[PDB]
Amino acid sequence: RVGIKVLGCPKNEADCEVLAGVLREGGHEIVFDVKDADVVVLDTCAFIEDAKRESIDEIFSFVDAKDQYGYKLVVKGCLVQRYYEELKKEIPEVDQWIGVADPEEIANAIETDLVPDRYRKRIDLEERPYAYVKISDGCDRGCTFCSIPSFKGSLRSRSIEDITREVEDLLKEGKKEIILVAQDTTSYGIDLYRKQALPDLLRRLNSLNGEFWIRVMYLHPDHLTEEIISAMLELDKVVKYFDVPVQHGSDKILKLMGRTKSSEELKKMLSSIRERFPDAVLRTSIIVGFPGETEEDFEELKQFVEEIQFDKLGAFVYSDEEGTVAFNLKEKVDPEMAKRRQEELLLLQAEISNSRLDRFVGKKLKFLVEGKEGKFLVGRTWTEAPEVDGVVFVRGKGKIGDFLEVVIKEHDEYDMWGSVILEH
Repeated sequence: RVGIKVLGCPKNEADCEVLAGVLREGGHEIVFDVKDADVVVLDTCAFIEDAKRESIDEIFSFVDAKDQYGYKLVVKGCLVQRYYEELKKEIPEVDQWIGVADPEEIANAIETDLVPDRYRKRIDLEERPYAYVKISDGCDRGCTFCSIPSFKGSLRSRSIEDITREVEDLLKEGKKEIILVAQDTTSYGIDLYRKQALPDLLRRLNSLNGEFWIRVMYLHPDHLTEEIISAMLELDKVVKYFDVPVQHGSDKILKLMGRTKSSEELKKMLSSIRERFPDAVLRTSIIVGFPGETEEDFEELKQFVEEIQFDKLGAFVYSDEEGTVAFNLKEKVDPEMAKRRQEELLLLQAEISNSRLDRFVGKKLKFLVEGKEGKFLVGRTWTEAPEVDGVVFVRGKGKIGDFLEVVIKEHDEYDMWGSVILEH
């Protein structure tokens, strides 16, 4: 028997739902992670500057109380793939260590550490109406800060049918939200179909019967071909949610980060989606204090976000990890001066977010029920994303996994409140 503690990111929370399924043979049984397990599997995140901590404080949250339930503590995930030397040297009390691969825990997690460099079934370990689907791992994109280009392998994407089969069976077991995850959704197919087959995939999935949502994440702006945009906007089952991280907005800082498109072309592309659908939700990431970031560059960036108007925006302080090309970049910036900018940019976009959630007031937005707290209902609208954005409370009745048409009343704190129309 064994319980898994998912952590890190959708991709890591996917490789768990999949692994949990494989342990139906050599595992015989999966404990509901109710702490009464025989052995424990802790998934970890490595590069996110902070998640690395939530995963380190997590190991202790388990190690501290090992002699309380008696379980074979096993640290699995990214954090162990690039910190095997340091981790095992500090926390040897654990029993096993592992990072990548999948067909290993089947004939390995049954005893043996490892970190060198087909199809399967899965099972969700919780009561959520959504499910992440990894269509490809790795990434051959030029990102001076990212260290994945040689940490999680090269670009290896699954086949349309494969991803299709998975999505198919998920819907059948009762799933209303399909979220496509990866390092870079725009890179899918290049390795298999010698071309960007992302649209071909969407068109395919958008065919399956039954009402459901299809969300796409981790969209690299430089390779967001109009063919994809027109695709995510044409299909009537693809939530118009564009999660495209630009990392920054300075012609000088972008070329340095490795990006191709400039702040100009990036705008031309973004604003163009809003013209075709003014309610389009655009979420992006940012990295302040990047090596070479100057006064002007930040003021350029600030006005950049002030112009595009992002629904949801997140800023992160640069973290030159050894190996990267940015690590070898010249003249960094005091972490204290980057933190100063991350908080100033966070304060500015905070205002824009409100203004954007203000234009959703008094409008019918598809709603996905996720829980009932009395006469109140918890859940999200196609705009909000699973435990990353916000939530939506509505006065009504229904069950988890339903699709009601609620209408927002007011908001604030990045949360909307409304009620359902058309009832019985």
